Amino acid sequence: MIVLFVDFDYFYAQVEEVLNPSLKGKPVVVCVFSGRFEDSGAVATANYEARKFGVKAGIPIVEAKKILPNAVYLPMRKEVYQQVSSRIMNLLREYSEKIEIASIDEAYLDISDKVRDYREAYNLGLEIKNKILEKEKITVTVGISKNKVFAKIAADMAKPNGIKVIDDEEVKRLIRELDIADVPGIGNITAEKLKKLGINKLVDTLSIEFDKLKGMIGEAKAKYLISLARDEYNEPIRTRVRKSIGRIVTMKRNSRNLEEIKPYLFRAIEESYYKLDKRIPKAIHVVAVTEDLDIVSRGRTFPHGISKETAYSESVKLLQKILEEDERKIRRIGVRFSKFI
DNA sequence: CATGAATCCTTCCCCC
DNA sequence: GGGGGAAGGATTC
Ligand SMILES: Nc1ncnc2c1ncn2[C@H]1C[C@H](O)[C@@H](COP(=O)(O)OP(=O)(O)OP(=O)(O)O)O1
Ligand SMILES: [Ca+2]
Ligand SMILES: [Ca+2]
Ligand SMILES: [Ca+2]
Repeated sequence: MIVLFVDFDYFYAQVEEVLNPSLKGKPVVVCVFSGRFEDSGAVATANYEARKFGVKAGIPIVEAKKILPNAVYLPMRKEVYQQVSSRIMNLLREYSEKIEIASIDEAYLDISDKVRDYREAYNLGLEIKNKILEKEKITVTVGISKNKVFAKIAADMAKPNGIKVIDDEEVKRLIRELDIADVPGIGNITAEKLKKLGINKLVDTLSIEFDKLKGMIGEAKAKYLISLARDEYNEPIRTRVRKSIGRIVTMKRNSRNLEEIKPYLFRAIEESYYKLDKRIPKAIHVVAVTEDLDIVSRGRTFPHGISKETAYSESVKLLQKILEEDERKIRRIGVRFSKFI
C-alpha cells in the first residue's frame, strides 16, 4: 500500500500573500484578536520569515510585537481559507478518490490503485505539488509511505515546500531512531508519561508489557503505538463526516452575572445555526472557560431534534447549571451541537 | 497573555 | 457481569 499525505504550508499566511502578493517577502502574522485590551489575542500562523525569530502559533500577539514590531498583523478570515481549501481539495479528488480530509490544511490519499512503486509515486507527488502551485499559487509539502502515520511524518521532515519518501525500509530506522514525541497523536502530556516509563523511542514499547502501558496511556493509544512499532499499523483512508458544530467566544471581561453573559451566548448560537445549514442536532452542550483557563461543559440530549427557539432557552438552563456548580468567573462562553440525524 | 472538533477515557445509570 | 448509552472531561491538532 501507498499513502500520499499533503500539508499546505503556513496556510493562512500563505493565502494572505496570495491575495495581496505585496506581502511576499515580509514577515506576516495571522492572528485572532479577543479585544479585552488593545492587541490582546493569539497568533494563529505566521510565514517562515516570522517563524525564524521565534514567532509562531500559540504565542500571544503582545509578545510577537516585542520581537517583530515592524511585521504585518492581519486578522484571521477563516471562511476565505475555508473556500480556498475546498478548491484545493477538489484538485486532489481527481488524482484518486480514496481520500481523507484531516484538517483544513492536510489530506491523505490512497494511490495503490494508480502507482506501482515509490518512484512513480514521487512523480505523482510533484505533478500535484505543481498542479496546486499553478492552479492556486500554493506551496505544499508532500509525504509518502505505506500508511497514514509515516506519510504524515514524511511531510513533517520535508517542511517547507518539500516532498519526501519513507520507503518500506527506512521505517526500520525511525522505529529505532525517531523520537516518540514526533509521532502523530503524541502531545506533550502523553510524551511525558512515556518518557516517565523509559520509552523515548517507538521500539521501547515492546520491552514494557502491554497492560502497564494501557493503564497509563489508554488501550487505543497503546494498541496504536504497538502496531506502529511492530509494523502492523494499516488503518485505511476514508472520507470523514462532521459530527459536531459550535462556536465559542471571548467576553469583554470575566463575569458570573447571567445577564451580562447571555448576549455573548446568543451570538454563539446564531452563528452556530447559520453554520448548521440543513442539518439538525439532537444534542447541545454549553461550554465555559474559567478565568484560570479551565473548561467546564454541561449538556443534554433530546429524543428529537432541536429548534432555534429551544436551543435559546435550553442553553440558559445549562449556563445557570454551570454557574451554581463551578464558582469561578467565566472568561469565554459558547455552544456545541452534536448528534445530527 | 494564552484564540473548532474528533476521539478517547472514566464514571455513571438502566436493565436483563 | 456485561450491553448500551449518556455525561463531563482529557488530549491532540
Ligand atoms: N496552535 C494553533 N493555533 C491556532 N491555529 C492553528 C494552530 N495550529 C494550526 N492552526 C491553523 C492555522 C494553520 O494555517 C492551519 C494548519 O496548521 P499546521 O499544518 O499545523 O501549520 P501551518 O499550516 O501554519 O504551517 P506549517 O504546516 O508549514 O507549519 O491550522
Ligand atoms: Ca500546514
Ligand atoms: Ca508531539
Ligand atoms: Ca494542522
